[PDB]
Amino acid sequence: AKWVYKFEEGNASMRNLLGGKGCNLAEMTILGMPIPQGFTVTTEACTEYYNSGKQITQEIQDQIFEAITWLEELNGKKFGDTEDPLLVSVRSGARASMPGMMDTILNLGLNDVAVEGFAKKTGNPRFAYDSYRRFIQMYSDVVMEVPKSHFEKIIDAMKEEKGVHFDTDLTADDLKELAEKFKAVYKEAMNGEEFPQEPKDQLMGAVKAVFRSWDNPEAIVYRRMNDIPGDWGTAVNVQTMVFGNKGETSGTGVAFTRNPDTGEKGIYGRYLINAQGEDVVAGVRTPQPITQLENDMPDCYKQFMDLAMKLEKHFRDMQDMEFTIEEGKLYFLQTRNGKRTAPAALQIACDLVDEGMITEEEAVVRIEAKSLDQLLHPTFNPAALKAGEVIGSALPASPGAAAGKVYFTADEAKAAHEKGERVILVRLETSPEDIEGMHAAEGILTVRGGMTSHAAVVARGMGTCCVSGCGEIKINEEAKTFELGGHTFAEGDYISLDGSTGKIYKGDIETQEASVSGSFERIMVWADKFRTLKVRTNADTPEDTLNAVKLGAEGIGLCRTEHMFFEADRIMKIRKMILSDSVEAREEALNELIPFQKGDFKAMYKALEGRPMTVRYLDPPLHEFVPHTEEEQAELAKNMGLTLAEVKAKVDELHEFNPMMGHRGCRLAVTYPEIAKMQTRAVMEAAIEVKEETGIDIVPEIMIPLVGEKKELKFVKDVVVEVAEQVKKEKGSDMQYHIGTMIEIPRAALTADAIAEEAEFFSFGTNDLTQMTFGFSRDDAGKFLDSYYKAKIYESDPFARLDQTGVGQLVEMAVKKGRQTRPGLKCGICGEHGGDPSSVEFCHKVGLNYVSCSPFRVPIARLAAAQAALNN
Amino acid sequence: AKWVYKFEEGNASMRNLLGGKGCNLAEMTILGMPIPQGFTVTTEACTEYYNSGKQITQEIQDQIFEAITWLEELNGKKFGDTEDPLLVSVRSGARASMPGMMDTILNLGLNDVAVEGFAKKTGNPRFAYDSYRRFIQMYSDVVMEVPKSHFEKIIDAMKEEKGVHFDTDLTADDLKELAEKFKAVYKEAMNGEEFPQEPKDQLMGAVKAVFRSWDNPEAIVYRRMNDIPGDWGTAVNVQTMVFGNKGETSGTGVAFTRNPDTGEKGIYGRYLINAQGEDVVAGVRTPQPITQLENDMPDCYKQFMDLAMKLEKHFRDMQDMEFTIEEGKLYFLQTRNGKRTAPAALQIACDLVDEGMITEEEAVVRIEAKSLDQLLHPTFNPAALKAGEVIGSALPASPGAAAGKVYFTADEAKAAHEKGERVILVRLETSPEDIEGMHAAEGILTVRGGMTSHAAVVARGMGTCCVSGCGEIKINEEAKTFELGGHTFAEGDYISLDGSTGKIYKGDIETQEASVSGSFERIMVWADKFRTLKVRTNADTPEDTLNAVKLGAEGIGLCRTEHMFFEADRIMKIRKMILSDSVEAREEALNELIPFQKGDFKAMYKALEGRPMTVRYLDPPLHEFVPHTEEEQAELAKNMGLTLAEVKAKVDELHEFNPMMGHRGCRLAVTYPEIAKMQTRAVMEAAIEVKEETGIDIVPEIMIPLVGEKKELKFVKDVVVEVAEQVKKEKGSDMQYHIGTMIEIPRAALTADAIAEEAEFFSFGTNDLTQMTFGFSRDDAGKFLDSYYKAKIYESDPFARLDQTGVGQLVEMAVKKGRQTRPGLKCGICGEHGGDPSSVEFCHKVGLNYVSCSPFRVPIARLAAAQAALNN
Repeated sequence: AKWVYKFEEGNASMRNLLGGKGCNLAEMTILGMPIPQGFTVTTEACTEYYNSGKQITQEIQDQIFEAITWLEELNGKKFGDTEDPLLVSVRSGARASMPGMMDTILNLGLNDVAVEGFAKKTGNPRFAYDSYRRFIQMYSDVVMEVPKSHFEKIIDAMKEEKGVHFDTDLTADDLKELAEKFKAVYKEAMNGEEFPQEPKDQLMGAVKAVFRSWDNPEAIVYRRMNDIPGDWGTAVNVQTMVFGNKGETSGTGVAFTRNPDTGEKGIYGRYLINAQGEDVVAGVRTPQPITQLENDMPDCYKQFMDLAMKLEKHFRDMQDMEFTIEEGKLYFLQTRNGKRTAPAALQIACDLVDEGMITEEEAVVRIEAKSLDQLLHPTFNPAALKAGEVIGSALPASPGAAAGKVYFTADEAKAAHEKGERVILVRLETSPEDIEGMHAAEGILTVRGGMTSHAAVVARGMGTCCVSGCGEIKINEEAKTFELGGHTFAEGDYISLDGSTGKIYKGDIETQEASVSGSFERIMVWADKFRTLKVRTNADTPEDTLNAVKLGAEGIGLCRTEHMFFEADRIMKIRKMILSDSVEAREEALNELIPFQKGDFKAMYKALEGRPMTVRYLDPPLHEFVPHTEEEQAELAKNMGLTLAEVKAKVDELHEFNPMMGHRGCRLAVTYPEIAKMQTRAVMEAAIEVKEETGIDIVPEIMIPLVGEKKELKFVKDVVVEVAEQVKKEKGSDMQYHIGTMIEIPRAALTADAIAEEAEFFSFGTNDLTQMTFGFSRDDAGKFLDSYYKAKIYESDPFARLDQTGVGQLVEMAVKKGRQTRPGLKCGICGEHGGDPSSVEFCHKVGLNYVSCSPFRVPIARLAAAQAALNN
Repeated sequence: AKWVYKFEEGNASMRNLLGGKGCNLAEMTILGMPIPQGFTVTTEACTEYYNSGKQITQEIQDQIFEAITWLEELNGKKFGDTEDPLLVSVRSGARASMPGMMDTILNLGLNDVAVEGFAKKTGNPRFAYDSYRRFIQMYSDVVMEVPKSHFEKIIDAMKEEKGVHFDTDLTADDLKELAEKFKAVYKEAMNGEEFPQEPKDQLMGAVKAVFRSWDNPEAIVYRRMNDIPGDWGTAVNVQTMVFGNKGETSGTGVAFTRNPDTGEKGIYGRYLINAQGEDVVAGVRTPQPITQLENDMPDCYKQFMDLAMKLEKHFRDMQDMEFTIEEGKLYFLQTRNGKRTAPAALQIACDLVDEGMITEEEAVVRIEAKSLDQLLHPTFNPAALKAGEVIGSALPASPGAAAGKVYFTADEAKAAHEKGERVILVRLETSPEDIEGMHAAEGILTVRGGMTSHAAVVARGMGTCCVSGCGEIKINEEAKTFELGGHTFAEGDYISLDGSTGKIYKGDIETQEASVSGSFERIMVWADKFRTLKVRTNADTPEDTLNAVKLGAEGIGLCRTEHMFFEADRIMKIRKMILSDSVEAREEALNELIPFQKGDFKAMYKALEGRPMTVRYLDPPLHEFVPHTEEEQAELAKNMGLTLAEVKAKVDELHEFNPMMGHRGCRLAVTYPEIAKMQTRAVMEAAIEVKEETGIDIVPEIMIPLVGEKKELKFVKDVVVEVAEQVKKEKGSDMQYHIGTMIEIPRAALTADAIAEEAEFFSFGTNDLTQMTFGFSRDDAGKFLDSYYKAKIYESDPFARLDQTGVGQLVEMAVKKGRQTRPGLKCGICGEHGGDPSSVEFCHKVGLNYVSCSPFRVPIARLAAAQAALNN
């Protein structure tokens, strides 16, 4: 039949026959790109070899030799002649790019006479014999099976013998010698057969090898069995070699169709005369800007320019191209969508849309959503970062570049910042009492605490850098000094944090500011046009809200209420409630917080101006609101007229073997309804009042945490409804409200249909859901997850990336089941995964109404959502 | 149409029309039982009333009056005549027995003249006017709506006025008075209408009321909407009244067809002449044995005897009957399957099979499986238990009656038991070091620890009583004394425990011994014939095994391995391993346990004699194997040449926020494979050797705890297989083995299909599964579960009874999915639920291969299984 196709005789649709490489080479040849000319041995020729019992059909060989003759005629010179020798590259390629890799052999055709003609033409004998000796080795390794060892020993001998120190320091005369030693090895392995001197023996050997290598053990067997059986094989691509060091009319270069750092249209790049690509990357000789090529060789410049524009137009996006000029003849070695940055991605996309080269849809889909984080947090010279001294590392709690003078107390950091200094707050951990200092800091570094720690969460809300859980640190509070890595640091000593990698740097050089871009804003709008998912945010204060809404947030998916009991002015009321011994004494202590909490609630609604807000009732156990220090325990006993013991008895009574699965959330409302009632009163009055005050309508959303059973929710629901309806009566209002639940307990997802019968909405708390589905606590998972990631047990952080295969099932289910009893059931996600692109896309596909993420990730979600809608 | 049926004109198949009561009355009338004669107003008559706008059709009324005339003719006396007045009972009954109850009115037909004839006939005027005044009240309450209050005030007045103290102390002359006061109240509520003096007005009133009461709010609306709509209603049953206090030829009695305490065939019971049932129960007059009735009234005795046997034969089981003789005329008021005990249940069932009255299948199904626990643990006079002084209560860890002298140390209890004393071990908690004392104790009482505590588990294995988690106790170790409830108790002071209720009793009177019964053994065999589920047991030592197998266990579903590291002679090796800082130093420390553990394993296989055993690898975190006391921490530092600090740094390093979801189980093998290898070595050599030693074949089963992901298991599986196959080589054996996993992590159940690809069997660890599905820790659940049970949130302990609706789903799923990849996949259950009848039945239905429970529950499972097979 026909087992050999020239690149001009194929296209992308003959992928099956020519392999993925072969067809792509053909494609680019049709595009008028002067690729080094060649042909392809078909994947059917790989099938015929195996059906001939490891003996290539004379037919095939002949058609290979025929195509070889064709190449020679084009190139004007034979295969290994003495004047201008033809050399080729053999590359293997299947229908698919796949796990378990393919082979590449360069300089095929070299021999004892071709090596000389090559040295004459290049004017560099050292370069000629260097290539020969490499070819000899690579051929012997791939074609036959002579180990590198035999060759590596001899190179180590000669280098060591001549007192030289590296793979390079060899003279032309030494490579000549080494090449003969190498040939001797092949002969000393092939029962006295000389190194494939025959250019044709070389070719075939390489063609045989390629087909042969498809039948080897592991990678191979897996790919055939699982993927798709039938008649798969592998193609062999044979291509002419190029050179840009043959003289003053010869060169090599690399250029971009557009500027990869800024995104400005127009050729950008470099090149060198009489050199190979290596020499360009090496910069020993100052590479000359691409545009100067018009001065040296206008003819080639012109051709170059045209084809570049043709490439850009065909691929429809900024191309990164490698080129080589051989004795006034232009060749193109490689082309690919060039690399760039977030600001650049946007800018180019926009341009591309305005130039009419791409659609808006396409612009949106092609931008890497995770990159957008770059636009929001400052960055100092990437050279200065690599030039920076790493003294440790930890968890990247909140992204950003932070740099400033270190201080060890919230007040000293604030006071220092107020004097005009860049401040870095270093503590064991933070608390709500240190909030004022946190805000004034450029960053925050903690000794203990994970992603969910007090420092990590508050810092994401404030859009402030945060590196947490750095155990290597050793703070000396009294001295105001801390040890890490190479030395101790005192108050005022500058440091640098990388909130994106978790890296901590010794020194003082501030980053820049957070840049904006219309292109950003333009993309957002396009994103909006396409997305279906509304995006809400997780916010606990007005500031955070405002920033979130500034970045497109449509409301609050999760409003935590813990702080409203934690703060200095509140904690006394909760504490008192905790240590009381009467339902009446509890209710009284709790009423004393209403004003303070209602006042918090007002402010939120003020800031949301009609946007919805999901409020999560009290989620953690009472254990956390009681003092853990004999000092505070004493202070409190003093304040309520109790003994230090009696308080201590209460504290230990509250002690729980596994606080993650104790008396908390819904289970706490069940025992002490008084808590819920109070939170309901505060919320409901807060809304009603702001409604009257502005006429802005409000629909409060009340969310019950840690629900696992229908009747459970119903107990609590009843309480809240009775109270809400009371507050309505008292202020004569008709305000609508909704009660829903968190789905963070596997059971709740399994019986979602029953749960829905009461719950008006479902919020997936995928944090606590993941914990329980996998059966581990985030805070204790560090001490093996690392070992798991190494061992490839897990390829992704399940707390950072939603686990679709396992956790996903429950979510999907929960939704499907919820809508069976309540068709118009709204479902969102409020975990950290809500700002994870792949997670969002899942959420889209399974049918959620919205996602919720930290304020400064809203943009990534917004985009992510739009992509998911377009991908499905 | 026809709206009134006499009892002789119905049967069980006309349930729809006559209601459940009406049809059952008819049935028993066909059985030749001289029931007080009557009729039934149909449920269609309830429909016609509602379709007539609350006005009874003359048709219906007439057919009621017609049936009334019929009753009168039978009874020979009119409705409220002056000589021998006819009185009736009105009872309402629907097609179904249901939630939300029906009404009963007695003595219908009483009035100002009938009350006199009644007092004359009975010879007891106080009894006559007492009934009148009650009727007057009950009628006014039910028929009209006069509250009890109006009547209760007047009774309280007269009682208080006459200086009497109770509802009884009234004279005939005072009841006469009170009846007139009562009539005045009705007249003073019914706009001057006299108390329904007319016997017919009374009847109708009661008939109207019944139909009326079907339309009331809650219970009613729920039952109609959900259950089954169409044309439901309620029937009215009207029945003649009886009396056994009319004279010396009149009486009342209660008898059993067989002895309810021992199960011996033959009439058993009591009776009284000239009395009502009350008087029998009262025992003021010494009731005369039933068999003496033949002396008083032979004619009635004879009739009685026949009908009793007829009843027994019809219902096909020991009947408990109430009877009344009125002036030489025998009537039967009630019959039901009499009550009995476990030993009695068996004995009667067996008898019933031998007498040919029931099939074997039927015998099996009718025995209450949970009762069987009575046969295994001794019990002292139930009077003495109620006569016993309760000083506290706690959790019923291990059932039994324990009574003995208290001791506070394992050694003192043993030493005391060795001298011949009944011992009761009271500690804060137990440990493996106290095992010798535990065995020697009649019971065990602990201050802390739940059902899964060290005392609860070891005591179930040993079949020893155990009441755990009694926080009220205050042990004084040095003094050897402890406070609870009313007083402090010293060493030697006797106490009593109830391992079935958790009750603790002050005193010294031992129970009896554990009785056996062929009937037991006979039932087991019948059970075997029917069950499909094999039953295995959870056992950690040979003794336990032996007892389990003695009670029918077919092998070990779960063999815990924790103790093999915990014990005094082992703990040093684990400790050393823990504090090591080298893979090599870990491996060496672990090898030192092989002999001790292999030696444990040998003994098990010795005891199992070919029966299979599932071995669970190390499940708890390393934190538990390290010393928690500065003393021991110091001792260990001394033993390994470390500082007290350095040990303390290691201990705190291992500290975990939530130990239930930390670095343990599979996750521990992942990091420290060395542990698994060692456990595999020990197991594999242990099996091989015993195999050679006896020729008894063995198939070791190796079970990995806390698996959540396919590749996770595979990592560990590889390790174990490499090692097992080594040990095989080393001893030149061809012994088969299987590796499976525990399914206690929700995820594992969700991806069971993937997990199965490696796991050769699945064991449901429904303990840890429930914890995680519900999202709570058993140990912390006490402080609200109580509140949940009260509030009817949960009607069952999910740790004691499998939660089919929620947890069940995962199990079911796990099985279905596992068998998709591995059809011949064996699945068992090893949690506490394995000995819970309803759980077993689930396990049966979803397809498990076997169940596993604590040795002394094997019998309940065996039975339970047989029932499930017959029920499905």
